[PDB]
Amino acid sequence: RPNHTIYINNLNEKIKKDELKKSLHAIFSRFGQILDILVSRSLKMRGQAFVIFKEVSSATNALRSMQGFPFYDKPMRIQYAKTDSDIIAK
RNA sequence: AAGCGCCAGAACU
RNA sequence: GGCACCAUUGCACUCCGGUGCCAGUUGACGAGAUGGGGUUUAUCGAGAUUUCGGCGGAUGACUCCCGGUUGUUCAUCACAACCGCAAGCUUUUACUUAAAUCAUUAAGGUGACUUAGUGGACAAAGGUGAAAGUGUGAUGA
Ligand SMILES: N[C@@H]1[C@@H](O)[C@H](O)[C@@H](COP(=O)(O)O)O[C@@H]1O
Ligand SMILES: [Mg+2]
Ligand SMILES: [Mg+2]
Repeated sequence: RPNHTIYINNLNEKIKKDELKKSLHAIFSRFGQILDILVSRSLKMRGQAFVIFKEVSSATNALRSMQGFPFYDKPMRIQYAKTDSDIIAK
Protein backbone atom coordinates (compact mmCIF):
# COMPACT_ATOMS: atom_id res chain seq x y z
CA ARG A 1 0.00 0.00 0.00
CA PRO A 2 1.38 3.42 1.08
CA ASN A 3 4.86 4.38 2.31
CA HIS A 4 6.91 7.28 3.75
CA THR A 5 9.17 6.92 0.70
CA ILE A 6 7.96 7.46 -2.87
CA TYR A 7 9.59 5.80 -5.88
CA ILE A 8 10.02 8.04 -8.92
CA ASN A 9 11.12 6.85 -12.37
CA ASN A 10 11.19 7.96 -16.04
CA LEU A 11 13.58 10.74 -15.05
CA ASN A 12 15.97 12.41 -17.50
CA GLU A 13 19.21 10.40 -17.35
CA LYS A 14 21.24 13.33 -18.79
CA ILE A 15 21.04 15.29 -15.51
CA LYS A 16 23.84 14.94 -12.94
CA LYS A 17 23.19 13.36 -9.53
CA ASP A 18 23.41 16.53 -7.42
CA GLU A 19 21.43 18.81 -9.79
CA LEU A 20 18.60 16.26 -9.95
CA LYS A 21 18.74 15.78 -6.17
CA LYS A 22 18.22 19.53 -5.68
CA SER A 23 15.71 20.09 -8.52
CA LEU A 24 13.55 17.36 -6.97
CA HIS A 25 13.75 18.96 -3.52
CA ALA A 26 12.47 22.22 -5.04
CA ILE A 27 9.04 20.84 -5.92
CA PHE A 28 8.44 18.20 -3.22
CA SER A 29 9.31 20.57 -0.36
CA ARG A 30 5.74 21.95 -0.30
CA PHE A 31 4.13 18.57 0.45
CA GLY A 32 6.19 18.17 3.63
CA GLN A 33 9.73 18.02 4.99
CA ILE A 34 12.03 15.71 3.05
CA LEU A 35 14.50 13.63 5.07
CA ASP A 36 16.64 12.48 2.12
CA ILE A 37 16.50 12.12 -1.67
CA LEU A 38 18.43 9.10 -2.94
CA VAL A 39 19.74 9.22 -6.51
CA SER A 40 22.27 6.89 -8.12
CA ARG A 41 23.42 6.74 -11.75
CA SER A 42 24.36 3.06 -12.25
CA LEU A 43 22.90 0.82 -14.98
CA LYS A 44 20.50 -0.52 -12.35
CA MET A 45 19.60 2.76 -10.59
CA ARG A 46 19.54 5.54 -13.22
CA GLY A 47 16.47 7.60 -14.12
CA GLN A 48 15.11 6.90 -10.64
CA ALA A 49 14.83 8.70 -7.29
CA PHE A 50 13.84 8.05 -3.67
CA VAL A 51 12.25 11.13 -2.10
CA ILE A 52 11.70 10.21 1.56
CA PHE A 53 9.16 12.17 3.61
CA LYS A 54 8.90 12.08 7.41
CA GLU A 55 5.12 11.86 6.98
CA VAL A 56 3.16 9.42 4.79
CA SER A 57 0.54 12.18 4.48
CA SER A 58 3.14 14.11 2.45
CA ALA A 59 3.96 11.03 0.36
CA THR A 60 0.30 10.53 -0.62
CA ASN A 61 -0.22 14.17 -1.63
CA ALA A 62 3.05 14.25 -3.58
CA LEU A 63 2.03 11.08 -5.46
CA ARG A 64 -1.44 12.39 -6.35
CA SER A 65 -0.28 15.83 -7.49
CA MET A 66 3.05 15.19 -9.22
CA GLN A 67 2.04 12.10 -11.23
CA GLY A 68 2.78 12.74 -14.92
CA PHE A 69 4.41 16.10 -14.17
CA PRO A 70 6.95 17.25 -16.81
CA PHE A 71 10.43 17.09 -15.27
CA TYR A 72 13.37 17.92 -17.55
CA ASP A 73 11.15 17.37 -20.63
CA LYS A 74 10.11 13.96 -19.24
CA PRO A 75 6.85 13.02 -17.42
CA MET A 76 7.34 11.50 -13.96
CA ARG A 77 6.10 8.08 -12.88
CA ILE A 78 5.49 7.94 -9.12
CA GLN A 79 4.76 4.87 -7.00
CA TYR A 80 5.17 4.08 -3.32
CA ALA A 81 8.32 2.38 -2.05
CA LYS A 82 7.89 -1.40 -2.11
CA THR A 83 9.62 -1.57 1.29
CA ASP A 84 10.47 0.95 4.03
CA SER A 85 13.74 2.87 4.03
CA ASP A 86 16.41 2.55 6.77
CA ILE A 87 16.16 6.07 8.23
CA ILE A 88 12.52 5.05 8.85
CA ALA A 89 12.95 1.29 9.48
CA LYS A 90 15.82 1.79 11.96
C1' A B 1 66.42 27.88 -3.45
C1' A B 2 68.63 22.57 -7.54
C1' G B 3 66.79 15.34 -5.38
C1' C B 4 65.37 21.37 -8.24
C1' G B 5 61.35 22.50 -12.00
C1' C B 6 57.70 21.62 -15.49
C1' C B 7 53.94 16.89 -17.63
C1' A B 8 50.97 14.19 -24.76
C1' G B 9 53.63 8.04 -21.28
C1' A B 10 51.53 5.29 -17.15
C1' A B 11 48.39 4.56 -12.44
C1' C B 12 44.31 7.05 -10.27
C1' U B 13 39.76 10.00 -10.22
C1' G C 1 35.17 13.09 -12.16
C1' G C 2 32.50 15.66 -17.20
C1' C C 3 30.63 15.84 -22.21
C1' A C 4 29.11 12.68 -26.35
C1' C C 5 27.30 7.81 -28.55
C1' C C 6 25.47 2.81 -27.82
C1' A C 7 22.76 0.08 -24.10
C1' U C 8 19.13 0.38 -20.15
C1' U C 9 11.93 1.75 -17.39
C1' G C 10 15.25 -0.14 -13.89
C1' C C 11 12.71 -0.82 -5.89
C1' A C 12 17.59 1.08 -4.18
C1' C C 13 20.23 2.25 -0.07
C1' U C 14 29.29 0.05 2.24
C1' C C 15 31.02 2.90 -4.87
C1' C C 16 30.71 0.11 -9.72
C1' G C 17 27.22 -0.99 -17.89
C1' G C 18 30.26 -0.50 -22.85
C1' U C 19 32.68 2.65 -26.50
C1' G C 20 35.39 6.95 -27.66
C1' C C 21 37.22 11.80 -26.41
C1' C C 22 38.47 16.03 -23.37
C1' A C 23 39.65 17.97 -17.79
C1' G C 24 42.01 17.04 -13.47
C1' U C 25 45.41 14.62 -9.68
C1' U C 26 50.07 12.05 -8.51
C1' G C 27 54.99 12.41 -10.59
C1' A C 28 62.45 13.33 -5.21
C1' C C 29 62.57 12.83 1.57
C1' G C 30 66.39 15.37 3.23
C1' A C 31 72.19 15.62 3.47
C1' G C 32 75.70 17.44 0.08
C1' A C 33 77.93 20.53 -3.52
C1' U C 34 80.24 26.70 -7.77
C1' G C 35 88.14 29.41 -10.03
C1' G C 36 87.57 29.45 -15.61
C1' G C 37 86.66 26.34 -20.30
C1' G C 38 85.33 21.75 -23.09
C1' U C 39 83.41 16.70 -22.54
C1' U C 40 80.11 12.63 -20.29
C1' U C 41 75.70 7.75 -18.49
C1' A C 42 76.37 14.13 -12.10
C1' U C 43 77.58 12.75 -5.08
C1' C C 44 74.88 10.48 -0.74
C1' G C 45 71.87 7.62 2.10
C1' A C 46 66.02 7.26 4.26
C1' G C 47 61.32 5.24 2.33
C1' A C 48 56.66 -0.74 1.47
C1' U C 49 55.50 3.32 -3.85
C1' U C 50 55.15 6.22 -9.66
C1' U C 51 61.19 8.69 -5.62
C1' C C 52 58.19 4.75 -12.45
C1' G C 53 58.58 6.97 -17.71
C1' G C 54 59.77 11.50 -20.59
C1' C C 55 61.91 16.61 -20.98
C1' G C 56 65.01 20.53 -19.03
C1' G C 57 68.46 22.27 -15.50
C1' A C 58 72.46 21.41 -12.19
C1' U C 59 77.46 23.71 -8.23
C1' G C 60 79.53 16.30 -9.90
C1' A C 61 83.40 13.41 -12.69
C1' C C 62 87.23 13.42 -16.45
C1' U C 63 90.39 16.55 -18.78
C1' C C 64 93.49 21.40 -20.58
C1' C C 65 94.31 25.86 -18.54
C1' C C 66 94.58 30.51 -14.08
C1' G C 67 96.28 31.24 -9.28
C1' G C 68 97.90 29.13 -4.72
C1' U C 69 99.45 25.42 -0.93
C1' U C 70 103.03 21.56 0.10
C1' G C 71 107.34 18.74 -1.13
C1' U C 72 115.49 18.47 3.41
C1' U C 73 111.97 26.27 7.08
C1' C C 74 113.80 31.01 2.66
C1' A C 75 113.35 32.31 -3.75
C1' U C 76 113.05 31.04 -9.25
C1' C C 77 112.43 27.05 -12.58
C1' A C 78 111.74 21.60 -13.63
C1' C C 79 108.93 17.40 -11.87
C1' A C 80 104.76 14.95 -8.34
C1' A C 81 100.56 14.92 -5.79
C1' C C 82 97.04 18.49 -3.95
C1' C C 83 93.37 23.28 -3.10
C1' G C 84 89.73 26.96 -5.07
C1' C C 85 90.16 29.40 3.07
C1' A C 86 92.15 25.55 1.48
C1' A C 87 95.52 23.04 0.04
C1' G C 88 101.31 15.60 -0.56
C1' C C 89 100.11 9.98 0.13
C1' U C 90 98.51 5.89 3.14
C1' U C 91 96.70 3.78 7.87
C1' U C 92 94.57 2.71 12.61
C1' U C 93 91.14 5.96 15.87
C1' A C 94 87.71 9.45 18.10
C1' C C 95 83.83 13.10 17.61
C1' U C 96 80.25 15.91 14.16
C1' U C 97 76.39 15.40 10.33
C1' A C 98 68.59 15.52 8.47
C1' A C 99 63.93 15.38 6.45
C1' A C 100 60.12 12.64 4.62
C1' U C 101 58.18 7.39 5.90
C1' C C 102 55.53 6.59 10.19
C1' A C 103 51.94 7.90 13.52
C1' U C 104 48.87 11.93 14.41
C1' U C 105 44.76 15.99 13.96
C1' A C 106 43.30 20.21 11.52
C1' A C 107 42.00 23.03 6.99
C1' G C 108 40.50 22.58 1.79
C1' G C 109 38.46 19.89 -2.37
C1' U C 110 32.36 15.42 -5.36
C1' G C 111 36.48 13.67 -6.05
C1' A C 112 42.56 10.74 -6.79
C1' C C 113 44.43 14.69 -3.70
C1' U C 114 46.10 19.17 -1.32
C1' U C 115 48.47 22.58 2.16
C1' A C 116 49.77 22.96 7.45
C1' G C 117 50.69 21.89 12.61
C1' U C 118 52.12 17.79 16.89
C1' G C 119 54.94 13.28 18.51
C1' G C 120 59.44 10.86 19.00
C1' A C 121 62.87 9.10 16.18
C1' C C 122 66.32 6.60 12.58
C1' A C 123 71.33 7.69 7.86
C1' A C 124 75.13 7.78 4.33
C1' A C 125 78.45 10.40 1.38
C1' G C 126 81.06 13.89 3.43
C1' G C 127 83.22 17.10 7.57
C1' U C 128 86.50 17.93 12.10
C1' G C 129 90.63 17.31 15.58
C1' A C 130 94.19 13.39 17.12
C1' A C 131 97.99 10.34 16.52
C1' A C 132 101.53 6.68 13.24
C1' G C 133 104.57 6.27 9.19
C1' U C 134 106.33 9.34 5.62
C1' G C 135 107.14 13.02 0.35
C1' U C 136 111.94 15.24 -5.24
C1' G C 137 116.20 16.74 -7.66
C1' A C 138 118.90 21.68 -10.23
C1' U C 139 120.28 26.65 -9.00
C1' G C 140 120.62 31.15 -6.05
C1' A C 141 120.56 34.38 -1.61
N1 LIG D 1 70.87 15.61 -7.40
C1 LIG D 1 70.16 14.84 -8.40
C2 LIG D 1 71.14 13.89 -9.10
O1 LIG D 1 71.59 12.91 -8.16
C3 LIG D 1 70.50 13.20 -10.31
O2 LIG D 1 71.51 12.48 -11.02
C4 LIG D 1 69.82 14.22 -11.23
C5 LIG D 1 69.10 13.54 -12.40
O3 LIG D 1 67.83 13.04 -11.98
P1 LIG D 1 67.02 11.96 -12.87
O4 LIG D 1 67.86 10.71 -12.81
O5 LIG D 1 65.70 11.84 -12.15
O6 LIG D 1 66.93 12.59 -14.24
O7 LIG D 1 68.89 15.02 -10.49
C6 LIG D 1 69.46 15.77 -9.40
O8 LIG D 1 70.36 16.77 -9.90
MG1 LIG E 1 35.52 -1.66 -20.04
MG1 LIG F 1 62.22 10.81 -12.65
